[PDB]
Amino acid sequence: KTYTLTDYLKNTYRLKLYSLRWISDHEYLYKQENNILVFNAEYGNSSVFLENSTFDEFGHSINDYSISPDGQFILLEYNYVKQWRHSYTASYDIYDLNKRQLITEERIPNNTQWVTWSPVGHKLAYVWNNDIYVKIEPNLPSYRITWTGKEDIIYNGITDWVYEEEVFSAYSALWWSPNGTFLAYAQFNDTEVPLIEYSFYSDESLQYPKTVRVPYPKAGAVNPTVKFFVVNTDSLSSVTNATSIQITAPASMLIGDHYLCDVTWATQERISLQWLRRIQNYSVMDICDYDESSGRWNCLVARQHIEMSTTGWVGRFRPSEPHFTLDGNSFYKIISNEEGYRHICYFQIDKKDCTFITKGTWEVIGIEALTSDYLYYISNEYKGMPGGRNLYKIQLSDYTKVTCLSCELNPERCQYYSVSFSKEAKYYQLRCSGPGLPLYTLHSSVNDKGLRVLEDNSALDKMLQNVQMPSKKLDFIILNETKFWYQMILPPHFDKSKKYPLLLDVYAGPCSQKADTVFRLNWATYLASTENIIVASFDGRGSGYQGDKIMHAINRRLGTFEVEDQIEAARQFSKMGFVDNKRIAIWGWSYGGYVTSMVLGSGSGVFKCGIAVAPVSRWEYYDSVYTERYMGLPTPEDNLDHYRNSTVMSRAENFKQVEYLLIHGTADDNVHFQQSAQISKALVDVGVDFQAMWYTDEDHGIASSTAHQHIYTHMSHFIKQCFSLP
Amino acid sequence: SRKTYTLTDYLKNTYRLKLYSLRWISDHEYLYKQENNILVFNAEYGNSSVFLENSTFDEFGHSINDYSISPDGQFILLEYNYVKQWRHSYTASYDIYDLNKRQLITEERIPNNTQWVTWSPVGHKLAYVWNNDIYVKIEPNLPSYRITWTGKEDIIYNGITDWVYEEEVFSAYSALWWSPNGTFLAYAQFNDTEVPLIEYSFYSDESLQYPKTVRVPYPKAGAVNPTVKFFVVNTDSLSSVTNATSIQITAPASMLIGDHYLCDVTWATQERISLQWLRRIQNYSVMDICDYDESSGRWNCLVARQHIEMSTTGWVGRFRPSEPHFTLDGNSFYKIISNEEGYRHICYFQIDKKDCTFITKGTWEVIGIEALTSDYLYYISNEYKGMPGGRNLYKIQLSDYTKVTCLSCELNPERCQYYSVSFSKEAKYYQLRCSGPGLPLYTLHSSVNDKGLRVLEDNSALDKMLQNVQMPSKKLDFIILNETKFWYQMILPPHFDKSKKYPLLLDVYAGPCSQKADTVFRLNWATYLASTENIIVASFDGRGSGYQGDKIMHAINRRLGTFEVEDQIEAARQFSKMGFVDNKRIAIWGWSYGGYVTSMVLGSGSGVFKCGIAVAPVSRWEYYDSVYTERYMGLPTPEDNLDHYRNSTVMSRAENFKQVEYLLIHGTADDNVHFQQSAQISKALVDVGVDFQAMWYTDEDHGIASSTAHQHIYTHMSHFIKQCFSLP
Ligand SMILES: N[C@@H](CC(=O)N1CCNC(=O)C1)Cc1cc(F)c(F)cc1F
Ligand SMILES: N[C@@H](CC(=O)N1CCNC(=O)C1)Cc1cc(F)c(F)cc1F
Ligand SMILES: N[C@@H](CC(=O)N1CCNC(=O)C1)Cc1cc(F)c(F)cc1F
Ligand SMILES: N[C@@H](CC(=O)N1CCNC(=O)C1)Cc1cc(F)c(F)cc1F
Repeated sequence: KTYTLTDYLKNTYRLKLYSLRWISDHEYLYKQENNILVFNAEYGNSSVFLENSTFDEFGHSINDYSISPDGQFILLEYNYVKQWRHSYTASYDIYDLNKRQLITEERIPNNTQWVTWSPVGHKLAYVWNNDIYVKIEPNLPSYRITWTGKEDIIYNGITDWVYEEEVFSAYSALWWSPNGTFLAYAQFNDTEVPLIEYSFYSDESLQYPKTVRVPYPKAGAVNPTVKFFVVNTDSLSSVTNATSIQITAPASMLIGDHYLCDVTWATQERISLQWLRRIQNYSVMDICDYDESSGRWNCLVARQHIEMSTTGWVGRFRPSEPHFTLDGNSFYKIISNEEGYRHICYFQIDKKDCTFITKGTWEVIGIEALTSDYLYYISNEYKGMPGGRNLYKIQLSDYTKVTCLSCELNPERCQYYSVSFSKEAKYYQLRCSGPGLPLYTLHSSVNDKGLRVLEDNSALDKMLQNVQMPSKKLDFIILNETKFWYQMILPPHFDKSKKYPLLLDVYAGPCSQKADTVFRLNWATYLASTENIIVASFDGRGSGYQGDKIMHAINRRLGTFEVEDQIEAARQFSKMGFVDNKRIAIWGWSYGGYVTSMVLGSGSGVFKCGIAVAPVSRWEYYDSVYTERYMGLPTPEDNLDHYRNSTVMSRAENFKQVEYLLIHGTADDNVHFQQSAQISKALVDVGVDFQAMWYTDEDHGIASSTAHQHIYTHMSHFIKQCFSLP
Repeated sequence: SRKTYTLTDYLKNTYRLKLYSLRWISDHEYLYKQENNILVFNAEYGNSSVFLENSTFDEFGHSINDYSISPDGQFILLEYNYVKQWRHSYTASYDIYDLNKRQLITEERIPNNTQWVTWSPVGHKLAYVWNNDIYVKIEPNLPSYRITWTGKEDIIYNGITDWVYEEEVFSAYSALWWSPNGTFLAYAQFNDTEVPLIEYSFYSDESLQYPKTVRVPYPKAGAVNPTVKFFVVNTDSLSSVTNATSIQITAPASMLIGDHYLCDVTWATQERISLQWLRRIQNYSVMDICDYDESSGRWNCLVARQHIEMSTTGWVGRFRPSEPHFTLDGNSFYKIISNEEGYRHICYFQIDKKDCTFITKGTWEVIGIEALTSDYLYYISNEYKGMPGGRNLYKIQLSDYTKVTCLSCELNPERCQYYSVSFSKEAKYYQLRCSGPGLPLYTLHSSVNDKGLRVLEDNSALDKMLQNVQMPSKKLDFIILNETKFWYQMILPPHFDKSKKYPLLLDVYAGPCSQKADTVFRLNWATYLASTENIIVASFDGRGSGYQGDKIMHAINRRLGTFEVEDQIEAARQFSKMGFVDNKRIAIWGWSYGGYVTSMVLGSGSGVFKCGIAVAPVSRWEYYDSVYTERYMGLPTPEDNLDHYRNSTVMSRAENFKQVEYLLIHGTADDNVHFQQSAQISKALVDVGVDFQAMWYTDEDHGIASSTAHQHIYTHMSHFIKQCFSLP
């Protein structure tokens, strides 16, 4: 017996997580049963913070809780209703922990788009109907900060579609000052933004299908406009209306279309803003500090920090995030150095010259902590493996004494790490995502001492001993003397003598990584375990975490090098003796579906069959912020001619050599069903047969319990059929 | 004949069938296109001149889609820039050409985007519809007259039918009715103001960045229907200052009490017109006969001249009340109505005498009246050999109803037992269109003596190229179920033998008053499946089929999805026990209603069919338009038939699709049976975890008639069949 498709679809062998919430510098909450505990990191003992019966007679079902920073109130989230990738709307009830009652007077309105606490205390701000309301106390009436909230037009406190999906990766457009004082927010105006219209069929009893309409700026279309505002909460008036001071953009940004990409608070009176231009290769860092005189926010032109690029676009997916020191006069920002590798640089608010404190043929992933004596960061520097992750601590007084805190803990089963720090970076938890079963340990920062193991997945590990689990080989091949990485989910009892069918699991998106040391139980696990299928992934040009030399290779050339490298990789995978070159499939989702489609039409005879789920077909169809970031603008004076060259429809004739399976969701707000609609029509006009499958009222995720089981049961047969498997 | 009829020969259309589509310009001559040239043939002796050459508009600069000669012959209407809309509707650009001058008319040209145009029955009076407003053009080069002034897109339809009256009622985009002399122009006005709108996406060429949303006034079962008013105008008394006064003919009080339709408009004489009205509950029609008052200029409809036609066992008519055929004086008319025995035969009526007297009778039905003279009435009926799938032309003397003489039964009973006819102006001659069972044959006859003059087209060229082909044979027979004779047909593969077991495909439609079993000769996908893949394509006509009486047609009345589904399973069970039919390989495929039956049959869990293909199927009858659905289902209300509306959905059988292999196909731009229906089908199958094959067609409507899409769907369905039947 092996890892079956039923196991994957039903979550038979479930990984164990350790979700903890640092409430202080030495205490973190943990989800035990349904009770809430409060662990003392120093001693490992806990004490019950809330029984699982406090909400026994509640009447609804909490989806997520939110204790106030001080610990005097707890916000309850129920009636969850999902919207886009990150956005959602739900209901909220405030619980007075001290009174041990439930707030009934002046309750948060239902259908609230976003809510969040202030960093300290119990001050509360939430967005409802596209407008910002702040409640100094849970029982006090809320103050209306904005009055221009308007559905599908004016977004105050929340991001619109493109900003949520392509920039902030969150529905929240609010930013609290370090302490409960100021509230910064953005205002998005989608008045002149075109609308995407697709049909929604709803439940069986919906006689006339509803037509969904979303402000969706496509490639080169009219983009939404952004305004930034800051308002003081400790001065709100119940008589007159609160005044919000608007922070404008530098002239280098106002000269044309632009975006807002980052908002980070330096000190209690200093706030950092980063602006991006339509043609996203020139960033600007405006540092604003409060003025007690005029009550305005002045941004010293003497404090800017220009960040441009020449080989490609600025930032991986956006300009990096600044990490200001405790005093707000020096920060750390991950940027790509001279040779093209992203490393931690050290800035001065007054000096426009940053000083890199790290360097090498690798990249710093993120900056996780900044104390007085040590800066903490994640990077793929260990053993020159980009697909690996470890935590290094660097001394601020010596840019040479760098210590790794995770490379050597358990190098056998731990090469991909994550960390969560306490409030004052006195302790930290380490997540070991792979290559072995996940591991959760607690550490004390004083001497980087290891305290205990919080979770080791020993319960799960006991089960896999009887099932035939697949092995995962991570290695590299050579393209034009450059070293590119790949991974192979090898079936159980792998024999290099027998010929195996190879399935190429591909994404190939800008700054992507499908080859890593991460342990995961997915559809590829069943394919190799039960069907004895070598499912592999490859990181060609465009893949990130390896320098701008590789990533920026596809700048303005989307659907070219990243497509060729995949073909080239499978070309060399087909000569390994254990790979039946006559049965090499490929499949991809989202961007991967676009590459898969661009591959099956390449006319190379390398691949026999393929599957493309929710693929892009024409870059003019996708949203602007993402598309234009890499392609430019669809104009004959910019890069229109490559927009027209990279369409998968213009490559239909060559689909006669391969079996194709096109799958898409009829409610895909992200990669509109229009994309696959144009693909099928192009194949029809050249007499190319293919398989297809639409999923009614499904989005880009196709995450419905029934839909998810259906699409993977459907693709599995297509693969078994193609490889001639029982 | 070592070669067989393949799918390429069908898709690429190798063996093409010829016709002889003429146009009677009078009682003596007709027009027929020869070799890009329009000719004029003399029915008496077969001589011919040339009415227009290929090198006449050769330099016109427009790919002419169609022409339109005038009754007299002084002008010819040219139709170019054709733009299809729905089934019968479209908008094209028009140009007039003066035959007596050989010059294109340019003064006050007919506007572009014109929705409908047509001359007067005699002369050269012209009336067209532009922006939903009627225009009258007395002379082809003089200014037009603004008849109606309420034209409004998707709201007010003047002179044209909306979507519902175009598909289910008149089967035409035209809402104009000239009087014989052309003096009066009768028209109807539709109002879809309160009608809901169906909204689906249109994707267009690659270059369209944002998908367009198509919105169409479409009344689903239960929703409010469009409202209709009727008007008449005197095309002579055209003021052009005060324009025109549109006299309105009000509907009968029996109809105005509630929702109702306008189902038929037939002119009796130069001053008498008959209007048939239909109620929401399609079982009570009322014909109104109105005369033009020469003193007040009004239109009164005497109650004595008003005729009631109702039905108790179902809906009245096959799809709508029959059209009346009035006499010369316009005081009596012969109309097709259902007998007291349940069969549809011709009845003789009088203007002011309600009790009609049938001139025909028997266990057969009259398909339709083709021509009416002062002494004989020519009609088509499935009487000969008692075959419901046959069509022959009959001639009955109006002074003696025993003088029943068939004109086509005996011409060639071998290759012809299904006839279509086209008479002259006064029926001096008539063309016979034998569609089957042999190769189509076109002939011309003279009614004065009823003798064959000359053969128009015997498709001898087609017969010459089928020599080197292994054609399938077609058998027409019947089985018996509960003392009733139900008919079926099979397309047997060439060299048929009972010593083998054949895969059998059940081609189905099974709609109300339908008939998939007949004698017609066809070259289609079924011919390829039988000729090449050796598949027995069979069809069955039982319970709900027309032309067999009301007791069979009105059986599924207010009960769709039970009798049609049950008989197809019963017939398939019958055919599976004949001997030469294999049990392991039996399928079923249907288009439109046939797709609804195909899905219902597979969802029945009867366990008979290995696979099944449904193309543009109906899901629930709440999704389809009102007039068609409510004609067979009543209203979807608790006090009517809502309970059956819900127990007849195909989604409620998603659980039973685990046994059968399913293939769902539907066009994205389908405005008749919306893609919404198939979307709900797949969603139901997904919610119960049953795998199936699916295929959408971008921008394709309910026809899937595109050149590239037609070949693609049948190529995909051929693979689905060949793999389900394990055929090499
Ligand atoms: N960009 C996403 C990649 C993705 O969607 N995949 C990759 C693998 N195959 C798929 O089909 C789906 C991941 C991602 C999205 C965010 F919004 C974000 F904030 C952070 C993230 F890491
Ligand atoms: N829009 C993209 C957002 C993204 O990639 N990231 C990277 C991780 N960090 C982020 O902030 C967000 C994802 C995406 C790309 C496609 F090409 C596509 F077809 C569909 C998609 F969903
Ligand atoms: N109702 C239509 C049913 C049909 O023939 N089918 C359905 C499936 N696809 C086909 O090609 C065959 C035919 C039809 C006949 C008339 F006489 C008429 F006036 C209007 C019509 F629409
Ligand atoms: N709407 C129907 C019109 C019709 O059948 N006729 C019969 C021949 N004479 C006429 O006047 C029109 C056709 C139809 C029925 C369905 F159930 C369906 F799903 C789709 C369809 F197109």
